[PDB]
Amino acid sequence: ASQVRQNYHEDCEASINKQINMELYASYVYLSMAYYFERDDVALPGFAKFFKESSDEEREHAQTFMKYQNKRGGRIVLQQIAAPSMQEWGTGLEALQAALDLEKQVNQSLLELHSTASGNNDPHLTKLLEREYLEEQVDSIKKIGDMITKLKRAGPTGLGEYMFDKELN
Amino acid sequence: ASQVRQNYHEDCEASINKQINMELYASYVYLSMAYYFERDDVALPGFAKFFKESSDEEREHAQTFMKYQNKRGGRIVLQQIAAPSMQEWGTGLEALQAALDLEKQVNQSLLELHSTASGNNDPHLTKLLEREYLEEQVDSIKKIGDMITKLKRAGPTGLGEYMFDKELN
Amino acid sequence: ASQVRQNYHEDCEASINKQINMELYASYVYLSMAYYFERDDVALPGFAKFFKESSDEEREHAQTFMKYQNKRGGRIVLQQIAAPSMQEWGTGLEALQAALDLEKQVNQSLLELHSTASGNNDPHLTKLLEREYLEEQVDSIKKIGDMITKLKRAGPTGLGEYMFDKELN
Amino acid sequence: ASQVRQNYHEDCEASINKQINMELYASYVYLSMAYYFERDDVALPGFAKFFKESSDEEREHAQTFMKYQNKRGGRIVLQQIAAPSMQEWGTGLEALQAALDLEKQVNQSLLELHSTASGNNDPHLTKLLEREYLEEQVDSIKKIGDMITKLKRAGPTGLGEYMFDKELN
Ligand SMILES: [Fe+3]
Ligand SMILES: [Fe+3]
Ligand SMILES: [Fe+3]
Ligand SMILES: [Fe+3]
Repeated sequence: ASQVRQNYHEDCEASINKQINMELYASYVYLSMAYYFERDDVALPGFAKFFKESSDEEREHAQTFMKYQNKRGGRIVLQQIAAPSMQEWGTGLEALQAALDLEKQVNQSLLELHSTASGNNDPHLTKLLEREYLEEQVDSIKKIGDMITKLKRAGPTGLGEYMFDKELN
Repeated sequence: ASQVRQNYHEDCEASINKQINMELYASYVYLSMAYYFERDDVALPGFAKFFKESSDEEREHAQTFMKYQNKRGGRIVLQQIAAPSMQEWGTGLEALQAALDLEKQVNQSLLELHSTASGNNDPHLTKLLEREYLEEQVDSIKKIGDMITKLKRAGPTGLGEYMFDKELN
Repeated sequence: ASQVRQNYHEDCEASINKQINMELYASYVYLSMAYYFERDDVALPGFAKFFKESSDEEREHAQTFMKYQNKRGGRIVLQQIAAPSMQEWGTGLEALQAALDLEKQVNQSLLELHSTASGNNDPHLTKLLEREYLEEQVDSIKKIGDMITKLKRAGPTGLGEYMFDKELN
Repeated sequence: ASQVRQNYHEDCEASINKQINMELYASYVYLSMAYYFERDDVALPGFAKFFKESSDEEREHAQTFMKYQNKRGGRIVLQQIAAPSMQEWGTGLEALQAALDLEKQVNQSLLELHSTASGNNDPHLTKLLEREYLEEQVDSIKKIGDMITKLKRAGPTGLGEYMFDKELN
């Protein structure tokens, strides 16, 4: 075992590896969305910028978990990163609806990992999740839900989607 | 009585205590509205900000009356602040209509207070009302009237509401 | 349910509405004290400034709970804010003893809310309480206890009260 | 009549000349106190500075009434300024009690002048009194009442008087 390992359960080590892959998959989804919105027949640069930033942050989130794995003396095991569920994301509202679902899928995973850490009496790990993940996840879900409501108000299609796009830019 | 009290009628003292409560009530109503417009299914950030600011101003007007009561040798007697009439305020137009009616209700009470002070020959209090309250009240009522007209022109629902809310940001 | 709600128990939602009202009530108690100490026959501006700041802090804490209700998809329910039963606060020491009792009362309710959140496996809400509420509450209680001891040493009536008040300003 | 006189009643003109003399008399009373508190066997420099400033303020108020007489086309009639009957002012508290009595005496006369102006339908003169005289007068009376209460708390003789004086400097 690692010279640094102390009070680090192998179930928590395994779940951290699962989370690393999930964060990376989410980064891939938002990368796909970002360049979809730069197609010459889509051309929503506000949405595109929103999802590039989203993609960048998910990748930083994955790296924080990799760095965390090493800090506790666990071993990073990287798996294939699945292809995004879609190539083409449709309207702005549909991409936001997919992003809301993905964020809540990641949040449930984060909450399950917290329950695993709690049951294994790992307060260093529960503190990591509460500090660096569960807070941003809740604010992220709130922000996308707000944006869906505003987009439905503005449009959601036609002139409204055009005017809404200018606010994410 | 007070070592300071001079030409201060007990009817004026009591009406000041009523006005303190009314200002605090108005502040509470506007706080309710402000966080209503931050609901994920409402998401009107300009309306939210407008009513937050209105709430703060009302609490400041209440505090000016409390300071005033002490200046004149009267005794502040605080009363229960009633729950806001609504928990949910509907559209941005419906909230503005509620606000206009509230602003005209407060204005009527302030004018009755001015009548009471004038009838008790208290020019220090009539001056207070004219400088610190009556002016802002008329400006506030004209502003909300302007807003109701603009929002009816833009919308008042859908894209016009989305666009008008940007102007309160 | 709210499009954003996830892992948010109805008991925690109800408890947060309860807590908003108690922070607003505390705000009102400190507002009462603040202007009591500006009476011409009391004239303790340091105490007045201390309790004014306490009033603002409690109102900010109430609003953070309202923001929190909205973040999680709960619905804010605002209720009447009762007036303090005894607004004749007495000496600075008696007001400080009342403040300490109130701070501990709020602290007990916050711990009960922590226990409800914990029992419902809500680490997002326990994180909020530890960071935004329980830390300040222990610091507040310690600060007021210090003040009570310092004022009993100085005074707590006459010249000692006069001098202690000046170190509060 | 004066080429500028318009809507200026002779009773208001006479009352303003009366008021100039009373502000000048008040100035003289505070000048007496100011140098009384610089006696080597009194030695209260904070009180001395307070009453010196009060003396200057009263003289400025007298001169604003003289300017006002000229603005309206009335004719300034200056009369003898009586000396204070008792220039042995006693403790700081006794001087403060004398100041409060004087401030209220001046306030009553100003309200009588407001009533004369109002009865003669002179809104220019009621505007002058509310803005330039009645506001400062209530603020002065409140400030002195506060001071009396603070000095009674601190002292009002011995070390408390010594310390209160230093907070006045
Ligand atoms: Fe994440
Ligand atoms: Fe107001
Ligand atoms: Fe609090
Ligand atoms: Fe004067």
